[PDB]
Amino acid sequence: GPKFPRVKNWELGSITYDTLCAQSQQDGPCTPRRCLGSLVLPRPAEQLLSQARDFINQYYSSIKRSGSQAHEERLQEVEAEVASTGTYHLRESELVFGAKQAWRNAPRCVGRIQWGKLQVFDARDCSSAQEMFTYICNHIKYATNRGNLRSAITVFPQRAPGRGDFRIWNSQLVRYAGYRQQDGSVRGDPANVEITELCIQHGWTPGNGRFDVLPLLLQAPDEAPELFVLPPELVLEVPLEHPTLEWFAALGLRWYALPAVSNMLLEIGGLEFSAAPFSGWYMSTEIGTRNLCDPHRYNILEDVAVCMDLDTRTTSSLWKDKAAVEINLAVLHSFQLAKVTIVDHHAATVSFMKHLDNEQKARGGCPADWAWIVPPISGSLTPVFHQEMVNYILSPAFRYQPDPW
Amino acid sequence: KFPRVKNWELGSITYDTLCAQSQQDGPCTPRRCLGSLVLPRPAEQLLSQARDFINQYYSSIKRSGSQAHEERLQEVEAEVASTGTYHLRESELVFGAKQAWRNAPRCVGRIQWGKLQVFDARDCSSAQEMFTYICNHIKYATNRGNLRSAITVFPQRAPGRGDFRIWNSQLVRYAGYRQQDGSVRGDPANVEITELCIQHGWTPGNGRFDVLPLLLQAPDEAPELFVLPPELVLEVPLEHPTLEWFAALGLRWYALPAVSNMLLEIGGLEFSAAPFSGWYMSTEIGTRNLCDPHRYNILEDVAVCMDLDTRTTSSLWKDKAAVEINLAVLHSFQLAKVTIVDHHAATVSFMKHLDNEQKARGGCPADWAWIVPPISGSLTPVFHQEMVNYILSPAFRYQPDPW
Ligand code: HEM
Ligand code: HEM
Ligand SMILES: N=C(Nc1cccc(CNCCc2cccc(F)c2)c1)c1cccs1
Ligand SMILES: N=C(Nc1cccc(CNCCc2cccc(F)c2)c1)c1cccs1
Ligand SMILES: C[C@H](O)[C@H](O)[C@H]1CNc2nc(N)[nH]c(=O)c2N1
Ligand SMILES: C[C@H](O)[C@H](O)[C@H]1CNc2nc(N)[nH]c(=O)c2N1
Ligand SMILES: [Zn+2]
Repeated sequence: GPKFPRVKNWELGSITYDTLCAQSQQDGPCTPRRCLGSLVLPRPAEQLLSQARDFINQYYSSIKRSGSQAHEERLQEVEAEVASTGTYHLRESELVFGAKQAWRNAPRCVGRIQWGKLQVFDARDCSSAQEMFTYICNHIKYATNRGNLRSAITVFPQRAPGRGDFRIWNSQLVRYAGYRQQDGSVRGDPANVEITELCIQHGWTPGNGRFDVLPLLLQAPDEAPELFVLPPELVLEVPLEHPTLEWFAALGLRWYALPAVSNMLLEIGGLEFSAAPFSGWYMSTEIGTRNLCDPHRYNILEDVAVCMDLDTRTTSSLWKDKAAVEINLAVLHSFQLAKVTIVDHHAATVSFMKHLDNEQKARGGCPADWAWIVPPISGSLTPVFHQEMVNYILSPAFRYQPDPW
Repeated sequence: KFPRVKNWELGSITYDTLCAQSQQDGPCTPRRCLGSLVLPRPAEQLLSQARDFINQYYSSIKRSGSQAHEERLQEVEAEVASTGTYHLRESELVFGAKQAWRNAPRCVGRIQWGKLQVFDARDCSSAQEMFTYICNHIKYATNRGNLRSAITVFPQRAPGRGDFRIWNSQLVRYAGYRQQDGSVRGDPANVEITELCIQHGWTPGNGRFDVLPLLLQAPDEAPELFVLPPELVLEVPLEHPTLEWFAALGLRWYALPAVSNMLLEIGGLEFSAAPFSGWYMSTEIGTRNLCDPHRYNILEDVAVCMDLDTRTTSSLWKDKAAVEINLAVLHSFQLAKVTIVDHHAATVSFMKHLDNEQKARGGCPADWAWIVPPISGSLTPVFHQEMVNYILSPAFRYQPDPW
């Protein structure tokens, strides 16, 4: 019957059709001959105006003034502005709508039930690296809120004709250093080897711990990036303990409270915000499974398994699975004890299922990347594993962008 | 543009050039990826699939271009032009069956692909004969617990008639009895096949693990019912290495996974009944079959027995119970001397397979969502490996349910 993707939930037996995917203006990486859904990185003039017009149409739809005189006047304002300057500028409320929509549109985010609750800090007046730092500190303070975390984004000035970009060089506001050793191994977080060395190249005096907070390397237009040390009192961390394994605290593990992504581009109506850091709170598997157990990250599975006295000499003891579960439990327990917002992967995926239903009714579908939405432990124990998903690109969007260096 | 494929744990990069050999479309387009969906939405064409397959075969025996090769192409061509169809030689069928397995993107067990016993049952003319062949397949593949991969190929589809079909989705399936109040006793995945069995005259039991009879269908005949001799169905009682109450749950699973509802396509020819068997990867039983909410759904029972706090997700009671259940399956299969592979060993051998296939064919079609196991995903190397999904032929395909 319906000429749209049919989407099945295999746990419940229920069927929906995604009609929203029709509004996709941008190609993904798949073709009829081959699916590239699992790749992490899939490989203006009148063009701007059409993205602009579409965005303005979306704005006026969301305030229910679509076709109105205020709607037609905004369209004319935008084309006039582009006509004379090659670019245009968003009203404050358009920025707020666009940032929330970009989050709503992100297929890889399992946290989207929260999308309507986003504090948008408008930092489009920023004109130096020093001021970026003040804005970032204010963001961190607001978002951290002594452990009661609050979703926020800070938006620095858009890319502009000729002029250099605003960029935060760091991939997150909080990152632990990774120091390449003589033997070729890494102390700290191997994910951060390159940013760490950039920080040293730019004058930072390196420490030598497993959990040294990195400075921020902030770049204002047409200038070299500048180095800023976060005041330690602004970076809330949680030492890790386990509810019943008393030795786990002795491992001296910790993670920071605030996940704040700083290297993504926010695109709204064809305008490009190259510095627009955003933060929410962690889902517990990000820390306990990926950051702590990935082989190319802290890689602590075997140390924990040994402390647990498990048989690490054979795969069939399920030592990796047992250790990972206890590490995840330690993350959840430690964040709870410390009163820092965190969400477990069961609670998060249940809420994402609710989000899917809300969006089916509001927009006729919801772009979702199954490989990313399904948690990295206990996949089929969560309701999302059993849910088919349609992945597609809608704008406004958060997008990857090349590293500034 | 051929895809660049990266492993994120190791930093290594390959290029899939095999995908250019795909003739069949999947469900994705540039506008939207449908990769997570479980199911899909003339003489010249048969002749070109047939030639392509004959070519694959002679290349496989190093005999491309030979007189044997060109004469086989003429035989196939003469047969199609005259009759609209053709027939495979046994050796071609053997090669085709192994290649369809090799090409199966959802299969994590393909390191084994070269090791497949092929039973030719194309001279089968009745449901009765199908049963004899199936019994011999089970006996062979089971081998007192030392499992051996096998396929039995029944007669191909033919334009003028109904298909040979096995109605059951596996040769071994537990009954699912729907209650007056909607709920299910046994395996809810098998409610429909169970009702079909009763309706065709099977006297049902009333347990959680009642082995179903087979419904076997010869062309344009109602299916017939055949009870499997109990000695042919090897089962494993489930116990746990350290948790004594676990055996009290009364759980078991069967040794032999033997899928019997898929269509085998070779060179344009279609085998609507070609059941195949290997051995289980432990998560299929421990995680999916026993812990899926729409299956036996035992997570709560086990958590309670383990005295876990089920009042909150953040105790990870589900995760803890699931791990113990998978451990029980592995332990119990090991104790019974029945072949099984855990999800770490299986995914490690699949990585070796990806590397063998890169060297041999310049790629390997793989469906990431199916290859990564349903617990402990990122703890296995396959999670960090990009994969390219596409359809090569010979292939195993889904087909409609015959009722
Ligand atoms: C409210 C709490 C939130 C939770 C628990 C959450 C959860 C997550 C998780 C677990 C991921 C996967 C990250 C990874 O595996 O590397 C993710 C991806 C993402 N989320 Fe969120 N999210 C939250 C809020 C936000 C906010 C506030 C934004 C932006 C306004 C956001 C936008 C994104 C984007 C853009 C991605 C994709 C990153 C990529 O493609 O690489 N989310 N989310
Ligand atoms: C040797 C031991 C083998 C192991 C451990 C194994 C493992 C698996 C697993 C775990 C799956 C996913 C099944 C599911 O979740 O429903 C699978 C899929 C599959 N395997 Fe195997 N495999 C083996 C041998 C074979 C053999 C002998 C064949 C056929 C000749 C085969 C063909 C397939 C096919 C066609 C699928 C996909 C089914 C679908 O798309 O629904 N495998 N394999
Ligand atoms: N809980 C969070 N997690 C999160 C959200 C978005 C992005 C990320 C970081 N993802 C990095 C993935 C990655 C890593 C290395 C290379 C690569 F291409 C991609 C993490 C939040 C961060 C900000 C708001 S919520
Ligand atoms: N270990 C095995 N497992 C396995 C292999 C292939 C297929 C299957 C069963 N998969 C059925 C998946 C499924 C379930 C419900 C509905 C649906 F559409 C599809 C299981 C083997 C079976 C035969 C050889 S190895
Ligand atoms: C190759 C594969 O796409 C890659 O490992 C993905 C899989 N799923 C993921 N899912 C999330 N949420 N985060 C990730 O980094 C990844 N990594
Ligand atoms: C919707 C989703 O594709 C579906 O639940 C798939 C996911 N991955 C799977 N992987 C395997 N091996 N077997 C399955 O049945 C499934 N089910
Ligand atoms: Zn796809």
